[PDB]
Amino acid sequence: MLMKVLTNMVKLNQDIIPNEIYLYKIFNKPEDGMNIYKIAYRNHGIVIDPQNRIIATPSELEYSGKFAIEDEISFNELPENYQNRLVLRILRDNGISDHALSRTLQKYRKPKPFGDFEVIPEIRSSVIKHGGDFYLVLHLSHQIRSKKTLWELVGRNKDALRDFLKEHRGTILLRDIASEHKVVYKPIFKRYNGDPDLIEDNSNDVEHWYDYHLERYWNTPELKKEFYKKFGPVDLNQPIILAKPLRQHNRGDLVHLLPQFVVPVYNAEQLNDILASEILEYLKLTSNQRISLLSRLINDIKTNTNIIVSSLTELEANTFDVDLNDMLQVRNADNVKVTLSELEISKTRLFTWMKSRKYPVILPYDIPQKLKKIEKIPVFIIVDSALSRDIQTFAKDEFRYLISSLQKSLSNWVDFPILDIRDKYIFTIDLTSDKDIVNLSIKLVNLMKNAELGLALIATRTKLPNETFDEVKKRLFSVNIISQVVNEATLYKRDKYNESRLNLYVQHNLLFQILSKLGIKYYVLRHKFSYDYIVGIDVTPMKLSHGYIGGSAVMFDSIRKIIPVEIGEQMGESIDMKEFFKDMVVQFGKFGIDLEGKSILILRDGKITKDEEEGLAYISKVFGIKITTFNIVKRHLLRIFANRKLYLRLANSVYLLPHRIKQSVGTPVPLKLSEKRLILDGTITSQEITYNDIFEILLLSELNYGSISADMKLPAPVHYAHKFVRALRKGWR
Amino acid sequence: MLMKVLTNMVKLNQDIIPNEIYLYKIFNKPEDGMNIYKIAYRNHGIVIDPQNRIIATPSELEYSGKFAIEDEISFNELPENYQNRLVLRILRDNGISDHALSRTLQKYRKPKPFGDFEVIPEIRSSVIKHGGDFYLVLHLSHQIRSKKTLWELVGRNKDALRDFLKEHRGTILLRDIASEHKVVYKPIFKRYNGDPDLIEDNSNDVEHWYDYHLERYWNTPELKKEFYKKFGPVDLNQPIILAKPLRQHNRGDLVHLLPQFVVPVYNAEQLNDILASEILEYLKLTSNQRISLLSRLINDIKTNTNIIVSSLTELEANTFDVDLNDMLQVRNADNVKVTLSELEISKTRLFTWMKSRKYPVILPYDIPQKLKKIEKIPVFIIVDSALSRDIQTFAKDEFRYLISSLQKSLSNWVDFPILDIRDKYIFTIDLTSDKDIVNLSIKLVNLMKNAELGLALIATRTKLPNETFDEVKKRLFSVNIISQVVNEATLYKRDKYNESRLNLYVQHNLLFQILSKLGIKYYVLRHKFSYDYIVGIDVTPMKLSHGYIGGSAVMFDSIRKIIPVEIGEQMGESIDMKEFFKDMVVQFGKFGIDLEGKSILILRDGKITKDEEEGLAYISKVFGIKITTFNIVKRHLLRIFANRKLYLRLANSVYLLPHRIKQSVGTPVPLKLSEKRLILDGTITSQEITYNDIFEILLLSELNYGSISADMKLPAPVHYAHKFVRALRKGWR
DNA sequence: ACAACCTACTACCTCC
DNA sequence: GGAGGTAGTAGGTTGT
DNA sequence: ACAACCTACTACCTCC
DNA sequence: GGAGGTAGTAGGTTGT
Ligand SMILES: [Mg+2]
Ligand SMILES: [Mg+2]
Ligand SMILES: [Mg+2]
Ligand SMILES: [Mg+2]
Ligand SMILES: [Mg+2]
Ligand SMILES: [Mg+2]
Ligand SMILES: [Zn+2]
Repeated sequence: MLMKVLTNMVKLNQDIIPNEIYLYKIFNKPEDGMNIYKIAYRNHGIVIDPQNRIIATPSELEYSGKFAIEDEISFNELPENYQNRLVLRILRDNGISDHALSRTLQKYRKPKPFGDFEVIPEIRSSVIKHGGDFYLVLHLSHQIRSKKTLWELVGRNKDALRDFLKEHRGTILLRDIASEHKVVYKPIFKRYNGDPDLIEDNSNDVEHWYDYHLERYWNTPELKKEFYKKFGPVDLNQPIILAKPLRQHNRGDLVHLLPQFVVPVYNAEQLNDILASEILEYLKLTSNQRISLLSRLINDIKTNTNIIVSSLTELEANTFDVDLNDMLQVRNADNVKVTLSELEISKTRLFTWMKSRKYPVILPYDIPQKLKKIEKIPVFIIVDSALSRDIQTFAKDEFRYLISSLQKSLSNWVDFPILDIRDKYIFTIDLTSDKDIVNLSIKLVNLMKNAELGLALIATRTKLPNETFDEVKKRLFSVNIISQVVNEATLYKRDKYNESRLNLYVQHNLLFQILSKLGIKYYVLRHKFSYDYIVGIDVTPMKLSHGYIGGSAVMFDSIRKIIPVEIGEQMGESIDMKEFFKDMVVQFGKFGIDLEGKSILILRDGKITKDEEEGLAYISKVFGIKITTFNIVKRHLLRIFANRKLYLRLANSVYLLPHRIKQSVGTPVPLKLSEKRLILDGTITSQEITYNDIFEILLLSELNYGSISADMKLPAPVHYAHKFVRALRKGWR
Repeated sequence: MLMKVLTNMVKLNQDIIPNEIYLYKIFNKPEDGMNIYKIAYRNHGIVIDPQNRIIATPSELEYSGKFAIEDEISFNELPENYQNRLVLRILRDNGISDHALSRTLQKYRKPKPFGDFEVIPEIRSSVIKHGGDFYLVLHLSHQIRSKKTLWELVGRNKDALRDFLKEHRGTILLRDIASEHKVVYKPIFKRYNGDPDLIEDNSNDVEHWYDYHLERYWNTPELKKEFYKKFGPVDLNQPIILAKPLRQHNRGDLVHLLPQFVVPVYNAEQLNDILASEILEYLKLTSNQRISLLSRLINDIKTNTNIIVSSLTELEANTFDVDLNDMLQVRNADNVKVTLSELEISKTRLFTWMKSRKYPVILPYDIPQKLKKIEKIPVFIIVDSALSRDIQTFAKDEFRYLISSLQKSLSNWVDFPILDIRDKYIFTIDLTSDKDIVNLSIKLVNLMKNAELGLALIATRTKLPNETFDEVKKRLFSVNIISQVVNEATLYKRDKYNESRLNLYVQHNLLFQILSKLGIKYYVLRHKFSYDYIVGIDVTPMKLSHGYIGGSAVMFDSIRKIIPVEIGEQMGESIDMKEFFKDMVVQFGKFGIDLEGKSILILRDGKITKDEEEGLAYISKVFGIKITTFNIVKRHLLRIFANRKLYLRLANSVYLLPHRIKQSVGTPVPLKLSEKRLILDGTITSQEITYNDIFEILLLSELNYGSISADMKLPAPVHYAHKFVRALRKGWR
């Protein structure tokens, strides 16, 4: 349980660190311009307090406005984050910047052309303090940009431009490269015709726009010839696209763009299958390739300067190698609580007994008492009419096979209701058409009068307008219908024993999803954690609004129960823990549980804000509950070059690897755990992450209810809070 | 049915009208600055098409950028609105502007000081085309501004400033008058302490801010002495208020303000009772005072120039004088459908029989079959603990008297359930405290286990933090509780026969509200309108978000039914009629009504947008329904100097007066009806407002369900859509 | 060159 | 939209 | 001086 | 917060 691992950190020279810094206060108003952060960057400093406009600089200020000397403190008196940012700024001042590192890296990884796009390497940097030393963290990435403008790409043809804009509807963005500041625009399509909104023959406006761009932004001899080389001569036979800015405040302003001054943003959708596979294999590097590239780059840096005094840093990691099957509980042979380990099986082989008698029978553990009194559950099959008359029959017979096999296997051993499928429940409609959806909704309302729950298996085409999908799901949810969607590409996936059945992998996943959505828990956990309630919290935007619904809290009370609650409605990303916790108390008050004197573990997907801190402190002071908070981060610049479950104690954080990558390309991304806090009687104190906390987090990372081959990274409460806020954002119930 | 009335319009000279205009196209991008409308105003023109940047100017352009000549059309070829705006701009160019008219008006109405505020007259202008002539519409108003800064107002005392900021919490705004552009700021209070957030002793920052404002905005000798005269010498013993801008985008930026460079915005709340009454009597002018002021102003204008060629214009108005009691239906003497006219009564005397036997007994008309099978309806009384031990007893005994009288009067004649009041249902809690609300909610959840509906009568204090009110209402609504709130000021209102009972007016209103909220319709209408469905639509903001919930549609199907629907969630003010009408069809599909081949009358509170037009056209084309749309406007600059129900056909609009003012101060504001449209098979045509349409609108303006003495202006569907969008915005159910 | 993060969309590769 | 991983592209929020 | 409108808060005056 | 009127104060959206 101890292994040597390599990271992407290099130790820096200790003579870069400054001796003492100066604190300065800027007297200025934020409605005149020149943001404070830009000022602090100009004078080689950082921002300590943005409210009071206090900045820290290793030298005397050179500002023009009003400032005042505040303090002359030592470097070691600063917190760790400010020290890291100051060291990063100093490194940037000494030539160790992302741009220079990327330029050096281009000597070992030349730019590569994929179709009409070009891929160029890039390096991101960070600074980390560990063991009293400062390390530079280097992250490898790529940048893909288009090389041909839209007119050159379509081949100078108006029909080609129209077809290109029509095919990539919803995933197309244009960037105007003929102006000073580049803005990303989204084209405008007719709301009912589904056609791009162009201006066919207005050559006068084409010439006027061309001359306006020429004599306003490129008004200098070398700039003039650069413009004429980059864009060429004006083509008067081109249309004019009518678009709107991607900002979410200038959408009420429509702009006319020539399809010659703009380039397309990259979306994997604008590449064929071969090029998509090649580019995805090219971008997703492995551990050894990253190690080799970083070693060559570091050698080139060290042979050029004296700042870096080491190489890829080796650290100590503790390897988790417990047996999780001992903690997973299931029932077999008519209600006998057992474990997966004792049955020489795994979580992935819990449906194999439905056709082969060699393997043992594994029954579900807890069937809810509500899904036992129902006599019949209507089953509906909805097949899209845009299929090829063979995918339709395949979809129907596969759905019938799945339902029949599930019923026959489940009814033999355990009690289970009748999932009745009838010829009056199969519908073939056009999904895009609006009248058919209304007729289907009315028919489903009429057919489910004497019923409580219903299940619908839907078969759709390869791509949908992405709003018809949500509308269909919402219309089904409004009448108590659990919908399972299978598209055409999945239906085209073939087995290898008989081509008349779906892939066994997809079949098992489909049974698992049906059972989970119905409410049946196939397996549970065994372990006791020290808390009575675990609350996972997440935030998401609001789908066409500058607000944030951003409210979801999964209380995993019981490890079993999964009940969610909605927080409310916010303006930014800051949960209101006061109202949230008042509703928190009220709900188990109505259930009959006193939420006083208990312990609550809060897992937030992101970072806890100051307002949430104050709300939690007030709630603990008033209602008398002990609160424990954790910060979980999924995206950072640190990579651990290993493929195994482990955890690394670095600085004041714990980098966990709760999963193993199954693919042969890609470096696993660790999960950062930081800022453990304890709130008691209105007092907030910091704590240290114990091994028990890491064990509890790793155990919560198991227990997925969506797939049998899942290896998810986040804990269960956070993942399910994310899914619940997904559901609330898109309006599903 | 024909009366001469006076308006606030004066005929202009016909030689002001221009001969021909020029259309110009501006080639510019809207991310560089200098808005198009400002340009068009500079060159004495108007904006025709803002998307294509087309402007109309009575002279040749003098622009500096790129423009192009588009057309040279005649004046008479323009639509009416563009002609009105062009005439308004020309009048402004010829000296007839709001500023000059207000300055002239100040000679007859001198500024008046009310406490620390000053009231100054003001005149607003508009242009209207009628009968081929152009009229100037003049509206009289007032403007109230503070004369003393905050420091001078509080008397240069920190305790006084703290108390002033604490007392006017939530309704206080400061405007910074020491800068170039004036911004309105809102102070910041502690979230739990309820105290203003100041900075007590930081005289260094006070001096620095003073010098920063002095040497940046007032940097010129006469400007320097003006600054020193307006603000005086710097007081180093003053605190610093920490506030945020009222913009709804810069709230994430905190600004420090000296309480010497800011003035308070006017809110009637910063005046005592005597001054409030005096200022409200002073602002609310009557018809004769307005006529005299306008006549003197018009005489002064005519004696100075030759543009105005007339005086206050007399027009023709048709006076409605029908008997509405013939159309109101009610039941009396054990289910006998009668009318109010035949019983020599009015809508206001339908509760007098509960204590005096001289007047006839008037029973309700339709009691829902759902409010008949209930055995008992629990009644709760909630009394605030911040009262004076006498208002509490008055509240309890008044509520008991109301419930007892209602039950005793209703049970004698018609069937009605038991509104059981018990000593276990009276609670005295502190409303502001948070623990008490949770305890009360838990107790109410426990007490209403074996129940369906409940009614709660709440007695509160004079003022509440305005969020505790909404929280209490939401918590009661979540558990099926209809709440009726009576504050302390209403409870202090005395009768004139016995001081131990509430005012008869308020009592009758309270029983009416209880009966309406329970769901009982005391009276209905008799008349048949030509439509099968009337849909009222409204929009409101979203309560701390830059989104617009803005979704409410009352389908008044039946005149009786009142069922609402929620439209959805928008970004601006533009209803999505496609999704709205799909849900529209689905709902009566589930009820069993085919919404095809019918006629629908849409009343929108505001103006129908282009997107709603296209959506309605598409829906009519697809589902085959005839749509009739109306535009209703409540705020304009036109006044009819009369007090009687009538309608005036002016230009292409109808100005209705569906109500009569009961007070002795104020001029009634007419309702503008315009832009009647008929959508059939995807074709949108304009129509002319018939007398039948005006009669139908006037009839819909009756039948209020909130008060017995109501004289509301808007039609019932629009008013109830407004109330429903109120309910959705604040989260009540 | 404001740094650390979080969204919303993509696309391929793997599992009993 | 079999669901989990990992790649990219644009947008927003929070520091105190 | 972009014009017409719509919000959200206020405050008094009237009714059988 | 008896509800409808009429007064003011700041903010936003739509023109096509
Ligand atoms: Mg799913
Ligand atoms: Mg999050
Ligand atoms: Mg999330
Ligand atoms: Mg409105
Ligand atoms: Mg409204
Ligand atoms: Mg009310
Ligand atoms: Zn916004």
